Amino acid sequence: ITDSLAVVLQRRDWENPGVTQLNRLAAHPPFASWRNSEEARTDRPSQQLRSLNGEWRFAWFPAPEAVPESWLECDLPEADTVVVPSNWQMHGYDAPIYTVNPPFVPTENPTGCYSLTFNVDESWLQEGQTRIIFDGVNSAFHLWCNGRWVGYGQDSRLPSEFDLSAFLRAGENRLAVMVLRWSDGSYLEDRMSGIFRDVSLLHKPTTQISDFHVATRFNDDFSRAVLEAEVQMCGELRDYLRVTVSLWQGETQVASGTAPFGGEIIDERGGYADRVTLRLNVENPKLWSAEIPNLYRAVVELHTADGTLIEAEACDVGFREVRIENGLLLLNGKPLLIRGVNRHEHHPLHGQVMDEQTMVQDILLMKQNNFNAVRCSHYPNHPLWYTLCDRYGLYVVDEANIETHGMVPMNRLTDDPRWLPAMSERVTRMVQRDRNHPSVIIWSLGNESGHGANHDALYRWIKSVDPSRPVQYEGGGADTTATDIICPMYARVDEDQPFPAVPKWSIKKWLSLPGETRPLILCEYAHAMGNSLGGFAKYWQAFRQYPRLQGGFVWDWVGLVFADRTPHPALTEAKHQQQFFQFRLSGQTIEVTSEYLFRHSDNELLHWMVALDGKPLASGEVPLDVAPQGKQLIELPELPQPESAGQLWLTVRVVQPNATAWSEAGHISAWQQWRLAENLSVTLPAASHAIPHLTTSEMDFCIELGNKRWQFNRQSGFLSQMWIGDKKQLLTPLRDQFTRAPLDNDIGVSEATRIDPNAWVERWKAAGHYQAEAALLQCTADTLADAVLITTAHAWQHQGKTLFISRKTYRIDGSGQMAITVDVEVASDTPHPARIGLNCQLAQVAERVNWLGLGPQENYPDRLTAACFDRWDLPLSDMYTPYVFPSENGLRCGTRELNYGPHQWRGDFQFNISRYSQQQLMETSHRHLLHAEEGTWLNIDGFHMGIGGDDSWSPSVSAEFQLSAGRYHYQLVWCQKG
Amino acid sequence: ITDSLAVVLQRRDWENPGVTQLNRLAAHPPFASWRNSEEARTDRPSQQLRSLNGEWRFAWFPAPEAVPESWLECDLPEADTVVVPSNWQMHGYDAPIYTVNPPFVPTENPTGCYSLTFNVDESWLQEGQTRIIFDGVNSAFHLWCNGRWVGYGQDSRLPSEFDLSAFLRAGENRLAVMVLRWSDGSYLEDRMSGIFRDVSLLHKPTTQISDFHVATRFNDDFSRAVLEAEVQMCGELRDYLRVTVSLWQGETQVASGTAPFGGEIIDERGGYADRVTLRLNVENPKLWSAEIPNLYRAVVELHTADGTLIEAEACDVGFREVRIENGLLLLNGKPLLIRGVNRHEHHPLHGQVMDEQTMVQDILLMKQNNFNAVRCSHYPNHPLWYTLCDRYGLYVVDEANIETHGMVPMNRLTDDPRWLPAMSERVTRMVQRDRNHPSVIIWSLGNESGHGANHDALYRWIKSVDPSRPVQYEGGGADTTATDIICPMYARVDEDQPFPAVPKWSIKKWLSLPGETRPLILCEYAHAMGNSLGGFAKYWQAFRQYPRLQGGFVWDWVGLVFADRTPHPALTEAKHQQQFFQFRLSGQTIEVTSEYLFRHSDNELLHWMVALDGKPLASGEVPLDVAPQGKQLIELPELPQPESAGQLWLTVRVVQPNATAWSEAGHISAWQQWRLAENLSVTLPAASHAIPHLTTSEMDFCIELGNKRWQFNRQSGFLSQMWIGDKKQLLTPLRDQFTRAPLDNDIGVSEATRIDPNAWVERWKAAGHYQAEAALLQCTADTLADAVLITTAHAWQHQGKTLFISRKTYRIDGSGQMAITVDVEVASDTPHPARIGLNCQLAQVAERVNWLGLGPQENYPDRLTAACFDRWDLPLSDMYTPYVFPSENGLRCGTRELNYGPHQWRGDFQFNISRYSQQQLMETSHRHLLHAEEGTWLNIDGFHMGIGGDDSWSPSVSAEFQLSAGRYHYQLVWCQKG
Repeated sequence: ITDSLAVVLQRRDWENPGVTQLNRLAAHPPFASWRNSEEARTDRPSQQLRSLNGEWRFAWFPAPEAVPESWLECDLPEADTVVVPSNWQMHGYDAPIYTVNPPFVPTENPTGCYSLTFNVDESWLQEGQTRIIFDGVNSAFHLWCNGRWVGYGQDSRLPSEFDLSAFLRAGENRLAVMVLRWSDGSYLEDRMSGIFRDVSLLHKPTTQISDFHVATRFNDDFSRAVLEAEVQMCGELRDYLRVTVSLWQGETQVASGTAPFGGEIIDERGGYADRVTLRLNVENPKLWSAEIPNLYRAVVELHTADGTLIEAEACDVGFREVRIENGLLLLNGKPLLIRGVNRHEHHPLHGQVMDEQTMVQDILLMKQNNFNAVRCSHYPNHPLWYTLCDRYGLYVVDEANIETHGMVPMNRLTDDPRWLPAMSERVTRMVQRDRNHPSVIIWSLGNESGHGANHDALYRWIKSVDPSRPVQYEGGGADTTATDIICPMYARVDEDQPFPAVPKWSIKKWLSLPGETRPLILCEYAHAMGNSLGGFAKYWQAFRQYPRLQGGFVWDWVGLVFADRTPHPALTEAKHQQQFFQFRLSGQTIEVTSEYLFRHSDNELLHWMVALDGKPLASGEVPLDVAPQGKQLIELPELPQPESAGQLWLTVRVVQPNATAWSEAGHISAWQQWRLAENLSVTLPAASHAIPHLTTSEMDFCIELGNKRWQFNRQSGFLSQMWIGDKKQLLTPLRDQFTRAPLDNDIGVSEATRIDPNAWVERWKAAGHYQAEAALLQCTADTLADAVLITTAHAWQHQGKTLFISRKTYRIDGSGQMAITVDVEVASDTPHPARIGLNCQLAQVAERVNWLGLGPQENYPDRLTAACFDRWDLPLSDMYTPYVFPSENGLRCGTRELNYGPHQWRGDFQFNISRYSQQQLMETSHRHLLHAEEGTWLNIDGFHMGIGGDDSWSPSVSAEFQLSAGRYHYQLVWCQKG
Repeated sequence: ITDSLAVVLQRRDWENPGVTQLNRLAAHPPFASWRNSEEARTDRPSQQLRSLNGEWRFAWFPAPEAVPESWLECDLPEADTVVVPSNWQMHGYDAPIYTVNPPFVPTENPTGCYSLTFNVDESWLQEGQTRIIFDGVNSAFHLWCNGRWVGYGQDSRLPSEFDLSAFLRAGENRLAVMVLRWSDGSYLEDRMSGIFRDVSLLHKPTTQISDFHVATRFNDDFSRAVLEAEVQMCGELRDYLRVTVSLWQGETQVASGTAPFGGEIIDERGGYADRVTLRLNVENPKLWSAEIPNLYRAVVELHTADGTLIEAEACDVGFREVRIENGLLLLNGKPLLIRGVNRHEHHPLHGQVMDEQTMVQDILLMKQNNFNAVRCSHYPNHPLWYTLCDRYGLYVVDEANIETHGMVPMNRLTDDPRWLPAMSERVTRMVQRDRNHPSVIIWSLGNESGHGANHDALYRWIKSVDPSRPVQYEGGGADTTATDIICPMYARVDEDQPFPAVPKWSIKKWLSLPGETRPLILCEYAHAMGNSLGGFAKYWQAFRQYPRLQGGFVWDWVGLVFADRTPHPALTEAKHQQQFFQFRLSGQTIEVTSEYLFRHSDNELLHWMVALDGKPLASGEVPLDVAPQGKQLIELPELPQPESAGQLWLTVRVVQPNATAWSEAGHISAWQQWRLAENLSVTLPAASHAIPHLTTSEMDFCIELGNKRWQFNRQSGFLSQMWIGDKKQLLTPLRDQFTRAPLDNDIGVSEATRIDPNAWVERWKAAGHYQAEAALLQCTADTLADAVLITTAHAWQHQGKTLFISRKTYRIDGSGQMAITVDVEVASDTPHPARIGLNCQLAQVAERVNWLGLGPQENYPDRLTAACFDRWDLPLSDMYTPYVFPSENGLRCGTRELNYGPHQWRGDFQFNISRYSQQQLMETSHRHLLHAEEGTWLNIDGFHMGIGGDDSWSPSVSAEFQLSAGRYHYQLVWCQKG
């Protein structure tokens, strides 16, 4: 018959861009079909919305032409039971991976056959309309109900609704869903097939609310608002039908309106008889923002003239105005600063199935790290996400599910009018679904699809239908006519990237180009792959200095956190750079500037502390009373002035004494540190009575002082062994190190098969930095009046070229201390080294690492503003960052003192300490393959290269963070317990 | 199987707005696939383009579900042979007439089943691609080739192409076309189904030119041009493929360019490898316009690197620039004045099948009547029409086939995103087909569809794809954001029509509204239904006075001409109002201003003539040498100054001594007449010796003078009979007439079932003008010294109210002359009468009508500027205008003398003379039902109402042309041969 798979799978609707759906209902805001208005007001669950999530029968087939006809009537015997909201590649049916003919898809199209057997009660079948809703099905699908074909759907990321009234019988019914892995829609979504979102049954009355959308208008000072609500009905029009729209703040009704159906005259033929526009006046409305997410409840009742209710719908309403004025994006008349992050829908252990608790955890983490905006990365999200962003407060950019980055002209589809219908569906249905949410402030036309005329047409469509929101689009150079905002991807603060026909100007230069008036917000910046986010403070200095630089979205929230939502160290950096209080020090006065636009600092307390080399001396706490965008002066008490040598540090932090909806009591939101005053140590070490004794064989230099011994290998010139009593302290000799295990930013997109030679790791490998051999040049050993002096000279050579020369002096005096001075010259023509330091493997393993230096968390020369100077004590495992792909990690900069076991190192250095060598980190592909080595590897660097982070496919370490000086000096004193 | 009608007619693609085609090829400019470039250059017929027009088998079925399956393989036995380019309602299968559920169409859908059996030669099947082209199929159709389903098509007014390569066999093949009368596309085309355009087979090579479009760029003074030609290939790309674009003026090549494939970089992924853009420099190009349609020939050759040609295409190229600047529409830098007309595709006797000769005849007639622009009324035309407009010179507005005027919100579909794909197809495919034509200067988004967001989206699409042409759209008030031109329908010169939400301002007021900067061109004005076009001169006075009033398109070319292309009298008016030479008189000097923008008057000769009461006295001829938009002064020779009584008239006309492509030698293009000087007649009639003798019975007054007798009925008061010798001269008594047979403008849209009371005919009927009865009040008869005086008074009364009073004097002197003075008073509260005159039925029928008065053609008080004062002699049949719906017709205004048979009437009057009474014209629905009456009906009016013409659904007669004075006087002398 006509419902057999032979007839249905004959036109190949999945290989036709002109067919994106069959028998699919219109798009609309989410509906519950409440039959009592009190349940709609309180958002209570509706008896008319029945979830079909749960156990479904599933079968897998290589191609759609391999499914038996009997599947249409009876479930297959070998079918496996699954939970329908899921991806079938989470169960071992076909292999998904991360990674040609625009209309055609491969003939071997993996096919999932879902089926459900369910009861429909008689009341639903007696009257009204029953529909099935698929919140998301990846690629395309065909639907059968009790063996009769219903319809066809595409656009995985938006709901597909089908009228099931004529197909449902009494009692048991069977739904059969054939889901294809690829369709023509895959060319706009350029894996992970299946029914990955919720499946529901909705019952509406015969006459019903078919649509409704709300808008807010304000006077000049936002003290008066008009809420306009347009309501569309479908069904049989009657003269007694009424629509009431009521606005509620809590349990208190603030406005209400009622009217029959029939709108104003639109043109010569009249108006809409099935539509009604109600206008509600709200005096002194509580405005919505991310800082204070004030919400109202709008209840729309379709009833009769006498008063019996037919059906009620409801939504949350936020009174807020978004507009671009004089080149500035304003919310409620104030210039926004977007502390945004890009976020994909990725469950920690369920693929693309997003549940409520994961969303709440993510929102809490983002708000706790000073994010106020989120970008729906390249497709519309679960509808619950927008509700949660309304309720907690987060600016949302809603993005159409259009992504054609694989195209070689890259606008081949988006400049073709034959693809205009498919793109128009993906834009219009998203706008029709999500236009009522106050959190959504910007529409995005999609991601990386070039710039065609379809983009301009859809941009103009959105501007006509919804003028309340700006439209942004990155594509064709991030500044085309299809965007209201210049929205570059990974443009840099100061350095231009003049690519042909799509240059990435520096954002400062981009703002001032001839004729350019628009605000700039980066849709993607600060790529967080691996050990990254160097140079973030430069971006935020630019954001705060330039009015039309209004922020951006950091790429990949999850990423800034691990899959289990464990935070990356760079997240701390972001939290510090995006904090809402800026601090200035002048003498003994702290100026606190609030970066809040709307809220007073009513839950803020300023704690301060003064410390000398990590030892606290004075502290206090001052309540903050700062108006939005205002300033508060805090005069400090007379600060201590110690006579003891050391450096005075003043730390201030902002604490929230009370808990909020998103933070616990005592939450730290902002902080800052200053150097107050330094006293230089002029006290001399008291002269010792003993003198270290030197013994010289041809093999080694041996120095003895009490129970301590130092042995230098004369063949190699390096300190080879150390003895306390009779215990050897070293496993590997202390030797110079100029390389690091490459980071994701060092590697770039360089591949073993496809080498990119501009990458840092490629330049280091070609120069022979990893294969350079140390050759001893001079070695002298002398006894002074009160010490022993060892001097050595080493040259590192590769293929006849000297890359580095290291000259070192070792002074061992009568107190047991060993001072090491290192002077290194680097050839100007070799690539700048990743580091200049010393490396050794300590024989003993200790539980704790103590250090007077910067920060508790890993910090680097170009990512260290969020670290504070103090005395830190951590477990050894806390000194290693478990990046998925192993690399150099765990460095602590600005370190004056390091204590590990019985060993102390003093000076001015960076260090990392771990159980993994740089060699093992380089040669291990995944972090689970790492194995702890016998002792502790210590890397003490005098100098270290920046890590970059602007992007991960080109060098991004700024010149001020490269080791280009050519000559380098450092000193470190090594002592033991005594 | 899957090709059976059961499977194919199951998804009901004709009831789904989301399916407008299946397996349809892309849109492109017309292709011939020439295999030798010399044939492409000379536009010789191509052997690769084979017409399938001719004899086809046809069957008719009530519904698509009534067609037998056997039709798919064998032709039906009862099938009738027809010519395929035709409408099947021209053969009696279902009834077409002139005159609910947006997706659904009636289930009783009349279905035409066409079939063709044809030979395909082996060479086409060996290699290459063979496609079938349907230039037009009304509504929707399904296609089968040799029993296998090919595809589905909609959008009747654009070609549908299908690849037939896999379906064609050797020798005989059968095509089966199922054409439905209605589809969802009918909601955008709101009859006359069938295959009404040409059907062709096109053979292209395996690698082929798939697209090409040309653009012209100019410097500031148009002395240098760059022709940019973008060429798109489809097929297998090779490194030796080359594209050559050559430009030819006649047989002389002016430019040429060659390049391999591969365009410039468009974005990060590169450019188009299958596209090439060639730039050609043309120095001092001959510019295209309607006045001088200079054309070049562009030949595009796809060949190899060695030189063998693969395939050639060609087009005509016009170098011209269209832009809107400072609110003015400029062509080649000059402000256009659009002398336009709306033209439907309507064959005189073949329905909607348009052939070449009809197009050429229409273009010649339009150019001969001073039209320079044509509007494709509501759909794209036959592709040959645009070529003919390129070659002869006519500005063309190309309109999308979108028309939803039946919708009750009237933007219900065009504001719905679910209808955006269907509308986008109709716009994009038209632009893709017609963008290379120089005649097309404006894109139109459609007709009467309200204003939705789809209109804005498609407007922006056109502006992105083709910035070389302005986009206009009437809908939602004719001044929305979806139009570059204010393009009202039937807006008036001075009177506003403030409708709710779509006001029709006066065009003068519309121009100056706050914030309005755009030019105004009426897409429809001067409705020409029936006896119409009154007030046209007001429109053209406004056009010439106001710079931003740049003309308009007169509604319905065919209409301004009858179906057989016989011209309406108002066409003359249009020709006079749109003439390109304006004339001013000052003393004896004529100032001639040229309205041409580009051409010198090199084929123009000014003839002049001076006449006294139609008797010529002096004439001459002066060559015209006028620069574009310049002036020429012509001093007249010493004009005659007669002493004889009469009025001197100066007539000038512009003659084209040489023939053109569109006009014959001696063509008259412009003319003008002035009154020079009048001499009043002060000579007295010599006193007569005889005196008319009066005899008075109670029944009548009888007056005798020689052989002449006049008899007045004393019961009625009217002159009842006249005798010359013994022959009665009258059949109906000479009586006052205040009514006329209503015109289409008098009736409006008033209907017998649906009466519109504001219409003029309704107001006259309600007032009793047609039923008013004359009642004699006074009647006196006296004998003077040398005459007889009859005085009568009549009152016209209806339901107790006196509407008109007529007082008349009759003076019969000794020369046989009868002077009649008429004084009429009209009640101020009755509607103003259509006329005030006398009416009689003359007993004799004469061959000719002679008159000293205005014009040879029918002219009216508000349509008479094109009539000239002279002595005119016409046959009686020339005095009747055969309007399809009979009405008042044939009036000649400004008439001083009228001669008919032996009768002469002198004075200052209007008249019409015919064989049909006003009563018969009123009571006859169609002109073929009219029958000539016994004698001649003469209507001599002292005063006549204007006819209107601004529209035909509301009163449009201006107040200066209504008979509102309340009192009226006229005089007429009636004499006979003597």
